Amino acid sequence: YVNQEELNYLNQLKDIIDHGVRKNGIGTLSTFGTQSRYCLRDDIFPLLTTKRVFWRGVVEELLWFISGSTNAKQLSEKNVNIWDGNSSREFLDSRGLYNYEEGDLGPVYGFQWRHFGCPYSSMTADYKGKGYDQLQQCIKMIREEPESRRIIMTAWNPCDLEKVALPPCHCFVQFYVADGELSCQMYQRSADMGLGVPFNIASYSLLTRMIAHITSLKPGFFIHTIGDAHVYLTHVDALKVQMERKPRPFPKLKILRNVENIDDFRAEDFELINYKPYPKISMPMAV
Amino acid sequence: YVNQEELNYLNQLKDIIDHGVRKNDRTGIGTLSTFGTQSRYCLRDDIFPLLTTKRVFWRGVVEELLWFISGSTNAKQLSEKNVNIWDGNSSREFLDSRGLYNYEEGDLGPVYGFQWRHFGCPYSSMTADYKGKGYDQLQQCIKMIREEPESRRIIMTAWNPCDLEKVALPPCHCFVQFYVADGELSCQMYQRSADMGLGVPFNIASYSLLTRMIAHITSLKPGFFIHTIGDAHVYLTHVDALKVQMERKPRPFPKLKILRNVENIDDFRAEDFELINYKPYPKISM
Ligand SMILES: *[C@H]1C/C(=N\O)NC(=O)N1[C@H]1C[C@H](O)[C@@H](COP(=O)(O)O)O1
Ligand SMILES: *[C@H]1C/C(=N\O)NC(=O)N1[C@H]1C[C@H](O)[C@@H](COP(=O)(O)O)O1
Repeated sequence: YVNQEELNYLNQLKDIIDHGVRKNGIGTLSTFGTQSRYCLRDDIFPLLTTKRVFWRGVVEELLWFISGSTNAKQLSEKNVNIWDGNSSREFLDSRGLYNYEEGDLGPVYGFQWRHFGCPYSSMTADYKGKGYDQLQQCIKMIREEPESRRIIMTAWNPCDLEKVALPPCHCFVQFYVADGELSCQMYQRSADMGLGVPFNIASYSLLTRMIAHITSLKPGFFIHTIGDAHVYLTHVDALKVQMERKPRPFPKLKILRNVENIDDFRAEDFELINYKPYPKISMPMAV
Repeated sequence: YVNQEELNYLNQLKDIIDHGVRKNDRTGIGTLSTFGTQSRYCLRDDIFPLLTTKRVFWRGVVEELLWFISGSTNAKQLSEKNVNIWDGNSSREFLDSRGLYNYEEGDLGPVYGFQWRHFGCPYSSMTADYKGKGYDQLQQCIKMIREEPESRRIIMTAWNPCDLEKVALPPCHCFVQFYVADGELSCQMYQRSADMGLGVPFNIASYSLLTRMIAHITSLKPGFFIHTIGDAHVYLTHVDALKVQMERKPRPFPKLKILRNVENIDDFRAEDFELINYKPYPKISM
């Protein structure tokens, strides 16, 4: 067996490492404009196998996004620390966000998805009923106008850029319905191919499965489009090791309950079948 | 001589026509469709991707883009330059069908130009004074290209869900990112909905021209235009005409020369652009 989708990812890593352009004083190798397709049919789920992906973090982060939260403490208290570095006192101060409490990411993903256009005050404020709920509107359009070419969720509001700890990387999403199947395309302005991309593929494939479930559709495809696709120079050796590994079949993902609505999912609803990755890679310095 | 980038476009037409999904659509005409495509067009050596297997309305590309840049949403300003491409979506009849009863004819609502130059400003009408209002994304992108060319955040969006009830037609070409490496400016545009027959050739030219303009004013060389599409479709009414086009071996693209030094994006004029050796096959109307 050969996992063509994962091999394609490894081939894109190889193209960046061997032929990418240096961009900086910390350095990357970079290319601009890539696209990959991941088949979600038969419940196959594109969780990469050549290096273990932090699946628990994928699930918890996505449920947190869906809830509309921008409070990284809520995620950290669930033992997922991936947003703690971008919401520390030191990082916030470095962005000039001196009045934000630690944990306040500003109006990032969850807020844009559920409350677009609402003025942001802080992560603890009530936003219920405020702003444009793009996530619910997309679900509505999938069900009411599946032919639509306008089923869009944006995370990009230039008016909010001064208020965010980090501008959203995964910033534009479109859904599509054909032949009883739901597909999703996500546009990512900036992608760390080594650490971010595998996690991000899983996040949006999971979102697609969740929405397909509550819209009574079968899963189609996840299409990942990238602007600046890059690898950090310090990671090149670890990625060279990873590229020598043989991808295994992807796992399957099952949803174990008839879930009521997009806000009703729980971590325990998701079963990953036969996920057998290689271990995470750590390369000691030698020079 | 053969043109590989145009051959790729023709191959995409063939795949949609032979294998696309039949969709009903907003217009009621019906389409063959695929979801998720990407193509790259090289802008090096002044080569300019104006398709050759049919004539593209170049004068309309230029005038429409200068109009976008100005921030205008008044289709009468284009129509008065004998560019009628937005007249159908801004007639009294169409505006009334969208519930836009108080718009004067010509008012497209807060579409491309308004979003590029005035994002977030409440829209009233096409004739209101928006000078200095909203977020000038176009000028901010140019500033970032000049001052922080390595940035991974050089973005212009045309999508504001809060404005969707005010527009005649929601923007099709709706997200743009710029990128600088090795002294070359590239641009990727995301198009949620692409009429492969009529729209796409025009849209490729529009964003390639914008990339050339911005490279020129920032003293960069042009790199690539990357076109990413959501719903790429062919209207059933277009299939026969597109079958004529797919039988043609594309010719090499023209070159585009910019004829004077221009320092600000708002300073370009139509006569600054010279299209060299554009040699299209006989026109195909749809
Ligand atoms: C941004 C965040 C993400 N998911 O939330 N995925 C990513 O891969 N990233 C990476 C891209 C880049 O290396 C860095 C963001 O820095 P810039 O804002 O300068 O692009 O994080
Ligand atoms: C929208 C406008 C454009 N340039 O201005 N390019 C395009 O190709 N279009 C096409 C896409 C589609 O056929 C139609 C818009 O209808 P929807 O809003 O229903 O997608 O125009």
